Amino acid sequence: SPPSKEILTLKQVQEFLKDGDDVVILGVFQGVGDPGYLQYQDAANTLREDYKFHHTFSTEIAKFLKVSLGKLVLMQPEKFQSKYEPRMHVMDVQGSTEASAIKDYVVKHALPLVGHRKTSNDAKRYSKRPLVVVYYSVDFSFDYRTATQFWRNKVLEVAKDFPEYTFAIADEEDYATEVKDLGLSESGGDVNAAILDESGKKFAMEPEEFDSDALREFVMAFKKGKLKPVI
Repeated sequence: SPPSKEILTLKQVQEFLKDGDDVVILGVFQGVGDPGYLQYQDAANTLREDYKFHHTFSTEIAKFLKVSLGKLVLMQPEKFQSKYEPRMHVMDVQGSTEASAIKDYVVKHALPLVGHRKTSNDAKRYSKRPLVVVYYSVDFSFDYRTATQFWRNKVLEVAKDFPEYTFAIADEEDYATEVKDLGLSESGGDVNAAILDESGKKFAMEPEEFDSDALREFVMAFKKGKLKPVI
């Protein structure tokens, strides 16, 4: 069946940005016979197990999104946006556009600078290494999202300086046994950090009052090969 699903209303797109937990991938095309749309559906079909795809032919939605027709638009939900990232990544797509280039752009741009690594998404989203993980109580509900973003903001400050590594926040309970195994379950701190490297080794951050500086030092020490792995 059709890999990409049609978006009928502006409210649908608003709900994705507000409620979503994953990259919003949107093909914006002139209509169902648009050669660019067909190339998009080819790309989407290939990636269908790993991402959800949407499309629209609405000039109303294109206007809202501030794009002309014939584009692939990737946006993150509000909870994953930041001062350092554009609200949209936009790629020109026409009949001549290779499906492999579409597929490449989606993979390239599907992760935010600091996303939420979950036991449900870590294989499909957080496979790239090195990966810097920041562990704490992650809760995007109305009552707890300010505090969650408080800490996410400290991570984003470091992440923007190390584009060569992937950074994510992770819930400490969700990853209880990963945290124990990192030797971090004892620590008296509400926030902890680890690095997973390309070889399969893991490095735990010396528990300290958590701030961007301390996180930046840990990543720098990692980069410089000054850390020893957990066993």
